[PDB]
Amino acid sequence: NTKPSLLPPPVGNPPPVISYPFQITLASLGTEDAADSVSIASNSVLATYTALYRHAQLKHLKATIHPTYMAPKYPTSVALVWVPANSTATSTQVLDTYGGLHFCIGGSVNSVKPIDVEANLTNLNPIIKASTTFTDTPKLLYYSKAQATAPTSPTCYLTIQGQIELSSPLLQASS
Amino acid sequence: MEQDKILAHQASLNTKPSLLPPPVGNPPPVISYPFQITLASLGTEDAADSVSIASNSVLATYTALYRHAQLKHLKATIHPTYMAPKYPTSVALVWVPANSTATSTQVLDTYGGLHFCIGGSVNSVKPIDVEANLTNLNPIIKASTTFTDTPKLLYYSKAQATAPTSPTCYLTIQGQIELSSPLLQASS
Amino acid sequence: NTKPSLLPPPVGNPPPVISYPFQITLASLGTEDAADSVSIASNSVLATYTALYRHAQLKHLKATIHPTYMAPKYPTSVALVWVPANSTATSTQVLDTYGGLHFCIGGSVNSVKPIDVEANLTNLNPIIKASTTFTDTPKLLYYSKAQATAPTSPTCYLTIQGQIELSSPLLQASS
Amino acid sequence: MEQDKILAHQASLNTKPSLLPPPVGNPPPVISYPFQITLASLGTEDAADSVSIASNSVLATYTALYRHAQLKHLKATIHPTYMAPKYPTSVALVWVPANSTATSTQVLDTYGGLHFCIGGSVNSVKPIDVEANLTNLNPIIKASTTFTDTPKLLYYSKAQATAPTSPTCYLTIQGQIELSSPLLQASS
RNA sequence: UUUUUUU
RNA sequence: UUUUUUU
RNA sequence: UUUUUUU
RNA sequence: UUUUUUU
Repeated sequence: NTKPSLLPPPVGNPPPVISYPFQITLASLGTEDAADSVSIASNSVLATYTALYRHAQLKHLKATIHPTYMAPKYPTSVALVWVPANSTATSTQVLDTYGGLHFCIGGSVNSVKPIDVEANLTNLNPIIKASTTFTDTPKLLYYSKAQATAPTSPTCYLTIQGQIELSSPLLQASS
Repeated sequence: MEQDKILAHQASLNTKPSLLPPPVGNPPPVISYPFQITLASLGTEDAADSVSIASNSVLATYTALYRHAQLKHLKATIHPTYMAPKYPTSVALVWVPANSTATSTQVLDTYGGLHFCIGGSVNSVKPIDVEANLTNLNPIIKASTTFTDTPKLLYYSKAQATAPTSPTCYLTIQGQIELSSPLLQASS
Repeated sequence: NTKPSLLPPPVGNPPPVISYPFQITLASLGTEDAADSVSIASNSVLATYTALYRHAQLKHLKATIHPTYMAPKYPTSVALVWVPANSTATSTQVLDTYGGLHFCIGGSVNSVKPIDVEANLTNLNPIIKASTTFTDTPKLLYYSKAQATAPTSPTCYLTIQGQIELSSPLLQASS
Repeated sequence: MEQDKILAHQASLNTKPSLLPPPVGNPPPVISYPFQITLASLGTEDAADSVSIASNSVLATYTALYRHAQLKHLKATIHPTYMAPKYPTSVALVWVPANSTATSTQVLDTYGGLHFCIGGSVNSVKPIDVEANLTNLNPIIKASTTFTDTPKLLYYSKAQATAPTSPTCYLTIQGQIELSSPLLQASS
């Protein structure tokens, strides 16, 4: 036979698309070691925006590290990398992953400027909501090592920001 | 005029998403099969349900032999019976994608939800058709890929307090389904 | 002087617009007399959709009366009219207002078909959210009289349905 | 093939919404006035506030004499002082329309929110400018009509536990405002 | 419906 | 820098 | 950065 | 009606 599945042809005008922006704080770092993996498509916050639609696609997406007033005196290490969600790499293997970055935040000259790390949406699947579920959407891995004698306030914040294109309203009730 | 941001670049490579390659090997033969299924006998007691077309037991007896199944046409129909004139019955229904969170008791709170009064002497006992829009809802109820937006019908019905013993109307769905790609099953 | 206020010229591309549909049940009628006035722009449900944007305009809007299984035996009167929100007319003066309609639902032949009453958006201000507040947005007035010996279940439902065009995201927090 | 709906028509008439008619009577003379206002002295204790430009007491002393006031340019600036090198201070800020529900403690959870580390030996004590985008935010802070989307600045600052007695930096806003249409006030 | 708005 | 003056 | 994807 | 056959 050989008839898996594609879509029927778009009937008329394609549905209108709107972009909604967002910025989310994933973590406050520097007071203790930290390591997590964040699957963007499963994020609680983004889900509230996509709940009303059938199609949601990331337009731009990036992670930013913002050093705070405690970074100068308490150098902190932050490593991170973007991988498709089906990758099995863990937060402790960032430097063993192609493209993995490790930064030294604070202590030395010029080391308090914020850092941007864009996610390459041509290397990661940007569709986080559609007629079917995808397995290769963006996942961010991050690892952080803090000073043994740590501060009581974070040395930096890790956020992600971007824009999602939303389209095709998903019928829901008003109640 | 320096900027206050450092840009770090994560090395890229040539890696892309993918689905199913093209047919170019002889597009499979497609057959169209008709059906009419009675979903419910209403009017003897209140009733409410949600019917996911892709999960329906009866329709599945036809699609079980194939790997691909796509609706060509689909509609719900309410057929008043000999008990409708004396026992007016309420029937409300709406068609939504299967991933909608709407429930059978919220038909009138959903865009497009309809509520009808079936029976009543003064009324009409003409049957009513409500077509499913297959350009909004995804018509592919069976494929290599699982889709989440296939047709789901929500319905609610309220019966007279002092109800009849035979139904006042029947709710059925009817259409034609395009089938292709035999799926090996046993014959025992 | 004589310099009240207009807007500065649209700089570049106009912002994208999306339409979101809705249907809301305003009332279950026929079990007792009822009378209310509904200011659309102040509606709780619609507010949840417009909360994320700066501009919201009604595209289509109508009221529908849906007779139920109790209408045949319990004729009910329903009167309604659409007026700008700054009108001081009350629900009991529908027939004393230009365009006011009064319907008899149930009891007689052909009287169980649902009824649509579209709101004229060229006679009412469709902008329910913008840079300033408007005073002439849609307001629906409705009145209903029930049988003295009323049923325990409603004889009809009053709903409103339409679509709102939303645009220009309003910056909000993710928290 | 009859439909199951009755359409009722509400009689219409010629009635439309309206605002302000055109100027054509001699467009009023507009003057541009410059300003620089210190909003806060930071670094001696934690601080957080929300400043609605249209409600600011100081800026209002200039706009009180006119009926129309529109920002031509506007920016916030952080100026490190002689105490910044030894007492690093955190300052976060973002510009939002006045009708935004975001609060000063949610700067980093708002699209565009910035957080800076001021001071620190290794650091730089160069002043920082953050321009307000007057094409996103409504620049008309005073008019015949009241607008809800004028510029609002949100800021948060965290100081060292063992803080200095003099501020580590000053936060100010600066720009030019176009004024027109004298508004009669008393001179006493 | 108590239909004369959308030039 | 708290850069929109020098047409 | 541990930069060779966007033809 | 539970209307998509008669090219």
